[PDB]
Amino acid sequence: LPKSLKYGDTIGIYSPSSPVTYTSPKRFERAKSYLLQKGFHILEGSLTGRYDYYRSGSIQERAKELNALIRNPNVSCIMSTIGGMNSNSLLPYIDYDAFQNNPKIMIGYSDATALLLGIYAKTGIPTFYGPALVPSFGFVDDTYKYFLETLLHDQALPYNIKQNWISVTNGQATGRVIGGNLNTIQGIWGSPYMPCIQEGDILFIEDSSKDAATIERSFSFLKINGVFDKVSGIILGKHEQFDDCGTNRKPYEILLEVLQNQRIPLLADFDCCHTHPMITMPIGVQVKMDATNKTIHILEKWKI
Amino acid sequence: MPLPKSLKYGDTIGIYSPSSPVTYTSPKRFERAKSYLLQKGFHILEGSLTGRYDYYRSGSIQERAKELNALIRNPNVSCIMSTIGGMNSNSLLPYIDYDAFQNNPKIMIGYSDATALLLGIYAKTGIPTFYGPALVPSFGEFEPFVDDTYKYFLETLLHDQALPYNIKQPLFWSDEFINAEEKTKEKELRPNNWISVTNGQATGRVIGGNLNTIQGIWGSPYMPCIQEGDILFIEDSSKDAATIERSFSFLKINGVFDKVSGIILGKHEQFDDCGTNRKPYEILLEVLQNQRIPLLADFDCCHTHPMITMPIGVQVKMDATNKTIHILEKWKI
Repeated sequence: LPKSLKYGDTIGIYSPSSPVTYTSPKRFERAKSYLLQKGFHILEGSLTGRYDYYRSGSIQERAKELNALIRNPNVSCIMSTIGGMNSNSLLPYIDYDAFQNNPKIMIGYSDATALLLGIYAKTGIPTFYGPALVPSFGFVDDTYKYFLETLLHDQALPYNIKQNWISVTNGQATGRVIGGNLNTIQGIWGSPYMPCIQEGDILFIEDSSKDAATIERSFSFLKINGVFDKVSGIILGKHEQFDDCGTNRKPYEILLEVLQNQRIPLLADFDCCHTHPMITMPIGVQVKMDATNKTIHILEKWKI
Repeated sequence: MPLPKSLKYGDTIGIYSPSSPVTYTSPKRFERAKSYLLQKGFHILEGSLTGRYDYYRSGSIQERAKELNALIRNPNVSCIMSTIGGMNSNSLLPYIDYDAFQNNPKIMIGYSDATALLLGIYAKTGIPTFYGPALVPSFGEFEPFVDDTYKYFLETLLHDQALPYNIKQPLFWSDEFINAEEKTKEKELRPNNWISVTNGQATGRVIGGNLNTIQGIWGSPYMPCIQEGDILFIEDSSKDAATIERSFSFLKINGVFDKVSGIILGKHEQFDDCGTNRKPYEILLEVLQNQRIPLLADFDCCHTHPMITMPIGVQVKMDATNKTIHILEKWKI
């Protein structure tokens, strides 16, 4: 397990995909200032302020940027500046051994899913769905409160993960939670960087800014892969800026069609991850979900 | 490897809409495309969802599976062709009558999202399927080089061919683009070239199709396992550099480039380079990190016109250096 975040710690930032520190410099300054005011140090990665159009730099440059943070014993938390699309490119080049030797808090969302799941797959260390620097800290106080509740404060177990969630299909499930951004999962599936989904797992999926056609494809991807024959429950995040194509059907309704009446507890409009504010939550740990009463509890420790 | 019977003049082509409802949204282009093939003497059997509308799709998952299965099970149908793709063909996969197909092999053809079904049917039955025309985009009125697409279609599906069979490079090709003021598309016609990105030769089973669509079936029983020596055929269209980098890295991290003997990359219609002035094959080269796999790019089996009809699941020799692709074994009887 990673060490708990402490006041005054150093948060390392890196840009594994979009060059947001170049394209949104004022929001970037605002976000740094917010965390600095709280007492944290910010170690800016080597691609901060650089621009290569749709990305911050080459595949090798981005892997170097992240590896420098992983190898630095003074960095306690590694946070993406933002996602994008291209984090999966780094996966073959990350120093998993250095991470496993000195586990730290790896946090982000959306495209960062590729790294969160990849590090967990390679090392067994829980990683965290939670804020990215520029979108989340660039309302902010609520996001920060949750960040601290999960990463810094001691928590008695079970740890209730709180947030208008929807009881789509009633029931309860207990198992290891696995998932993240579903579109991003389709860029790592089948590889050594995707943890194997196992019987009894609780599936966490979210997407944002997509359309009904795209999400049907993604849900059917899971179905034809047998995922719904294995998982004990499903937690579906809110889908901000969803384009329903005129159908009037919500994402969960499309999922229900794909499931063809298979009775799996399903809690939807969960507050992760493209929402403001957002929950900070570990992946790869035991959870109990209650879809009927709209609760989620973490059942084992996720930090030291 | 069991094989479909060759297409014959006067055969019945069944059409189905596994995703976008083009027969409802563009009825005129649909009728012109249908007319093109009727005038060639083919019969066109319209699937049950012809003329139906369900927003981004033609009908429910179950309705679409029923539509396709009726064609598969009909002994009068020799060839099954998608009206168009979209995004949602993979939904049908659990529900297709693979047993009926296996025992009455027929020609299954299309492209883009239809990749899900072409690869699924090959995976489950071992019968070659065909990356080639879809009714409305390929034979619709104002599509360019239609007679060349049709000639390629007959060459692969109807005519007997001596082996090895050379897949001839078209002399000319076209893309299409539409501005904000005009209501119909502009088409840019140009001399063709295939690109020897990385010299060499490779012989193996050709497997692939639309890369974006492959990410909707990967890991499932409907994706054929890529084996040592395979030739990877990949195309995408209308994407941006970020999207294709993700797709190429997806293959890389899956070890695909540690397995395949060669790569055939289709043209990328209306690629958005994000201001980089980089071509898709250059992004692929970065991902490959100097692993020097023979690589032939700008192959005409994609969204540009004309379109070659290519069997999937058969042995091919690709010569990237001399820009040739030969099919080495029979794909129809």
